[PDB]
Amino acid sequence: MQIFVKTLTGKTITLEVEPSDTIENVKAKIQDKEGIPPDQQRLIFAGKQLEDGRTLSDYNIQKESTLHLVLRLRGG
Amino acid sequence: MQIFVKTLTGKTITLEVEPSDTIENVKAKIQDKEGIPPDQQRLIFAGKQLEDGRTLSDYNIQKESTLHLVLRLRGG
Ligand SMILES: [Mg+2]
Repeated sequence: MQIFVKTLTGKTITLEVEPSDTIENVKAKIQDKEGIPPDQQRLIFAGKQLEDGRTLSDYNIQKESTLHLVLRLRGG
Repeated sequence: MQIFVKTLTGKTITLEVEPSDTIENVKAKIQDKEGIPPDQQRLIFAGKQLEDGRTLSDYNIQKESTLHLVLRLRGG
């Protein structure tokens, strides 16, 4: 299924995922498409900062959902 | 000046800081007192995930302010 990722500059990424993908898998796919290290990615959805070991289905991320991606150089 | 840090278990940390301290300095002080690596710390205040290179004064963190600390193993 297709999901989207929006960035702070207004850009949209499209990803091919499954509900059983983990957030780790999703960040890895963003690295595959756009070269961003997973450790620099914060994915945010429905008011929650997403955890790498949980799945898309855990967060009710569905076909056509849009995640918010914020990049970071250090933790915070 | 004195600020406080609240955790998800309900515990309170007390820190001695200055408005010109960076968030990096604050996380380093939490490591000094409690041994938590800065890379595992997320400090959250007034609806903002705080950035390591900004100062307490940038976020209007004041005497008696309480930050929210959420620990993470991987970026998320
Ligand atoms: Mg130290």
